[PDB]
Amino acid sequence: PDREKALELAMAQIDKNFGKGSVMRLGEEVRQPISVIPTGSISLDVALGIGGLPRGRVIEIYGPESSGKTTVALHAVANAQAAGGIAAFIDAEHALDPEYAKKLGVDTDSLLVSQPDTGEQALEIADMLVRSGALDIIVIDSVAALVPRAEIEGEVGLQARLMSQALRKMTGALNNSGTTAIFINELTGGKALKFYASVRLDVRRIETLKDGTDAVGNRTRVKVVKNKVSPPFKQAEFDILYGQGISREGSLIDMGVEHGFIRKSGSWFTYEGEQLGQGKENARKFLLENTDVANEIEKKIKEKLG
Repeated sequence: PDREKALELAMAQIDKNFGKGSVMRLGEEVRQPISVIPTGSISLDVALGIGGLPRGRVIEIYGPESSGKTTVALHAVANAQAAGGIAAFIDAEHALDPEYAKKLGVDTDSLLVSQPDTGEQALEIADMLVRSGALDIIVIDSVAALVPRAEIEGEVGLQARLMSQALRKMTGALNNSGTTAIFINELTGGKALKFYASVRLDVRRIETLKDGTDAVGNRTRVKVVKNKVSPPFKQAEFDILYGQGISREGSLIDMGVEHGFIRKSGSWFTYEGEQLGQGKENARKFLLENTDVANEIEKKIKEKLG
């Protein structure tokens, strides 16, 4: 009754009995099904193992304030739209800035936005919008802001329920609607979202890009703490330039040197015989111009991996 043999027979029993990956091997490189919305971060993408946020799944992006949580979520919308998909933003914070959005790739004009008047109404007009099966991705800003109906008109019935119910019903809908749903949490009802999510992302702001100038934006670190599609606990870091978004080119360098495709002789980045610049900000400014080059590097990492 060989263990390695026994183990597999058993294990496989649980996927059948409970799900795709109710039991994984942190090592497993398993990759199939896919159907993913790129997050716009080559680094975060591999981190998720399937190269993107699984479609038809409930996803939670949490973190503190000024973490870049909405930027990631917005980047998602951008790509989902860029491939002829319809997106819906259920606003309850009223913080959205379409200028930043549009400068990320979002087609704001053709973006469905809604500002519910209550936690219930939010989760209603959101489950309803999902059932139409017309949507690809929908993002709800601030689990927090989804305050119950009472607790609004003075009149207990914590949101815990509001979330649980709305999730119970809505998880199946998009489950077979192929519409991925992003929930943005900020550090209640999250006690359920945690269990309903198939992927939970922890975003924190690590360091700050500077350069003797006012310094633009910061270095973000995302730790995928819950993943039911690939093995969990992987992490990624990427740069968010103030008023510009997630630096693609930058991610290609960090990734490039990491996979040997690029080198750093005296802080002097170079791609196989042809040097790019001294320092990072200079190395990204280079890739920001000539795209074919960068294209190759991207076209080179997308091979070393899925």
